[PDB]
Amino acid sequence: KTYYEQDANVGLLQGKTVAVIGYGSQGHAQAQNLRDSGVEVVVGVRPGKSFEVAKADGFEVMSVSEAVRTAQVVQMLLPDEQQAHVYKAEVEENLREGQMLLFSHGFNIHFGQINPPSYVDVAMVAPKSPGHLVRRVFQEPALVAVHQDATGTALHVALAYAKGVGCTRAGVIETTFQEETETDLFGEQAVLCGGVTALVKAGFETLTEGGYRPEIAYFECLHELKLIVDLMYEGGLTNMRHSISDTAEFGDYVTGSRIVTDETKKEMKRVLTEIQQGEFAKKWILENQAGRPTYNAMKKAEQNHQLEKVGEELREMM
Amino acid sequence: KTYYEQDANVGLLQGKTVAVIGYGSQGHAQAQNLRDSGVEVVVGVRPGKSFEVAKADGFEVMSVSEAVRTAQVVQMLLPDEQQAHVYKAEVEENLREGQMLLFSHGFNIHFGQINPPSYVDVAMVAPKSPGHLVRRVFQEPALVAVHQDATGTALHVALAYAKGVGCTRAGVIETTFQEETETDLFGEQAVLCGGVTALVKAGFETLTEGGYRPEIAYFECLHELKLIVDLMYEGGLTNMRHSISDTAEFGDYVTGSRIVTDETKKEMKRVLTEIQQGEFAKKWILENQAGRPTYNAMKKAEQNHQLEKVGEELREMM
Ligand SMILES: NC(=O)c1ccc[n+]([C@@H]2O[C@H](COP(=O)([O-])OP(=O)(O)OC[C@H]3O[C@@H](n4cnc5c(N)ncnc54)[C@H](OP(=O)(O)O)[C@@H]3O)[C@@H](O)[C@H]2O)c1
Ligand SMILES: NC(=O)c1ccc[n+]([C@@H]2O[C@H](COP(=O)([O-])OP(=O)(O)OC[C@H]3O[C@@H](n4cnc5c(N)ncnc54)[C@H](OP(=O)(O)O)[C@@H]3O)[C@@H](O)[C@H]2O)c1
Repeated sequence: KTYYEQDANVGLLQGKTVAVIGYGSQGHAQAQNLRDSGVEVVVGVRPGKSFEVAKADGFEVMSVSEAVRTAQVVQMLLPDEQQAHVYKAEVEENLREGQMLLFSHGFNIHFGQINPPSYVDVAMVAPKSPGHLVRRVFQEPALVAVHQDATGTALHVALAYAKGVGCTRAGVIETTFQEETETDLFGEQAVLCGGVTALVKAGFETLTEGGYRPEIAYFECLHELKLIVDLMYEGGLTNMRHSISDTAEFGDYVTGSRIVTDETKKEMKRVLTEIQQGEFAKKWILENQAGRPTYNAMKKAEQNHQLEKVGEELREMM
Repeated sequence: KTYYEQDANVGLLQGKTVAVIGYGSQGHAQAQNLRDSGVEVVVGVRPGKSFEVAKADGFEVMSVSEAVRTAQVVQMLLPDEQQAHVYKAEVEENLREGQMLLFSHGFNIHFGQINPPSYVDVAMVAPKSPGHLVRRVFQEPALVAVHQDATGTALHVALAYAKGVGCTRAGVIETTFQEETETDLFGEQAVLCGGVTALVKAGFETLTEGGYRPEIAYFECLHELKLIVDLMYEGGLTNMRHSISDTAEFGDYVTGSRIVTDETKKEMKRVLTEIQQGEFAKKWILENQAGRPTYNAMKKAEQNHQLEKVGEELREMM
């Protein structure tokens, strides 16, 4: 079930103020994506670089408290790990009846970090592409989930935000908060971000440990990957399989099963299971409560890897 | 050591005919990339779709025999597995003194499938991006290796082909036939093509087996990957790490090491070792001698996967 442009009409927002809370990777694009489509947008963000960048973007930047007080659609675009602190201290006491409490990721609702009152709609519009892309695509996809419907229009108000940001153009698939949260987390951990970077690093290190030039390993392990995945996007694995040599495609077939075994699949099911049982959520929540001793260290190590170091010069010249 | 535009001058090709043998993924782009840069190109290909597509591209399409006879630079752009059959039956007897025998992949020279005579230069220009990209980039990278220098200019004649195709613009890194062959094969088997498709499929199947909607699994496992890798290209892992949520980056750190273990690294070293010992080459060579009973079956299975099936509708609408 996919809602499209004919399923939505932003007219439900004519005269309705959308408070974009936060102004970062998603906050800046969606606020400017609503901007063109005649959506009256007010940005609620703490003072800082987001505050003045949204100001120079021509918006009405105010505090999170004042933004909730003067809006009917509160769109939560702070970091997932900051949303509960800001909510109870600045949003909750200012929520009124019929307001929409919107998210673009279901983490804080699904794992009980934000417990909204009963007189607001709780819905989600989760775009699949990062901000900058949502911005420029509109200037010329997403999931929708309705957690709590108090007005009877939360689905159609959320599709007016989908239409306002312009996701009904490409198309919006309906899901739930649980299903979006669980699969969004699993994808970036097991495949998109955790698996691929670990796979790129392992290949790179096998070549450098094999005596091969580090700059050569950078090309065939990381740099050629963009060209490999672009073809996958346009037409799946089949298209990418056809642009590459039969020598490459045959290597794919006989080597993929060696790299990703039945044991890798069993570990992915454990990753998924820990997501479903809130165990990852707990890990990330307590991680932030502890002052990120683990996130900061591992972030610095990943940036000190030779793949990232040798990657500097290589990208400069060309 | 990187040769650049100032290191090459196509003038060594003024009045020199470059015979592009084959007209496919690489043949069409390089022949048209040389075309604009005043390079006199003659295409030598068997009759068929490549023969008439090169004809409608305005070239002088002739047989492989006649192309070698009337050219001074023979560029071998047939499939790696067809080059030895075509060579001995159509190239070898027509090679003369001072001709350049060029490749864009070192497989057939490094694994002793083509044994060139002593009176020709043997060199390589291996572009890192597939054809279509080489074409349009020139209209507005590569490795260079010199296997046999008989004229004393094979390196500078090959950089005139690099300049003629336009790789000296971005830049060309010098390698050997062995090093290009070994790492090109290892990259596509362990990382780019074999590892990633196996990793995408394993994630997708974990979600579908987990009860999740197949269309939802397509987005977070395959479709979002292009947007993930694009960021990696522009600025390494660091850049991609920053566009994604801290919730995503923290998942990366704690999950990558679970998916790609010390055991995955040991298996990659076995993949590499089998490449270095000619064992993969033998496998692929005998595979083709047998009538591809293994390549065809596995190709059909990969195209019948649900990820590719569900991928159809999803890409259509948007
Ligand atoms: N591409 C994605 O990463 C992606 C995909 C879909 C949906 N989402 C979801 O969208 C939401 C945010 O995504 P994001 O990646 O856009 O977050 P972001 O890029 O980190 O933007 C962060 C914003 O939060 C503000 N902020 C941080 N702490 C604050 C506080 N204590 N009080 C007030 N404002 C504060 C920052 O202002 P300063 O500049 O002052 O810190 C900045 O404007 C998350 O729920 C995320 O899961 C993101
Ligand atoms: N992106 C890459 O795949 C890539 C990367 C760098 C370098 N290379 C290297 O470049 C070379 C070819 O790459 P490719 O991927 O361009 O090959 P390709 O796309 O398969 O092009 C195949 C060409 O070979 C011709 N051909 C096949 N069998 C023939 C025969 N028996 N006699 C004459 N012509 C024949 C085809 O003509 P029909 O249409 O008549 O079959 C077609 O023109 C290989 O050495 C490859 O490793 C490729």
